[PDB]
Amino acid sequence: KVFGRCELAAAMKRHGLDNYRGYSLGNWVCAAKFESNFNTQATNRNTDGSTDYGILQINSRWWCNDGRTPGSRNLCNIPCSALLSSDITASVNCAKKIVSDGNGMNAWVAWRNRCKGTDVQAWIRGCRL
Ligand SMILES: [Cl-]
Ligand SMILES: [Cl-]
Ligand SMILES: [Cl-]
Ligand SMILES: [Cl-]
Ligand SMILES: [Cl-]
Ligand SMILES: [Cl-]
Ligand SMILES: [Cl-]
Ligand code: NA
Repeated sequence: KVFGRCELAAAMKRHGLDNYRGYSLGNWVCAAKFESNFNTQATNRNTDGSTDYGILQINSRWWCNDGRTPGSRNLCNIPCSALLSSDITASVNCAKKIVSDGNGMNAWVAWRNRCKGTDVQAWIRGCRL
């Protein structure tokens, strides 16, 4: 599923991401924009052989099981395929664990490089929330 901007903001809010670990909704929408362009089915292979999955490009090295990432963990206790669903529940629940891991949203390199410190509220501007 490719979400609209405000559609994703509302879904993220419904699932409790707004201000989770102190990160406003716009931070989450911005991260999703640059990780996946709001496409739940986005995947990307990393140089190390791990794969990133879904709207927030969650990596198989630590967070999900895809059966083809040697020496990896599955800390969200889910198949990586669950991160590609039109229902963002699995992605949100796993993102909550990731953002709680110690480095906040810096876990998402694209957030650090493209969202951090910017006017992230623009991502939810106009949205009925
Ligand atoms: Cl957009
Ligand atoms: Cl915001
Ligand atoms: Cl594996
Ligand atoms: Cl594990
Ligand atoms: Cl699995
Ligand atoms: Cl959803
Ligand atoms: Cl933080
Ligand atoms: Na894994």
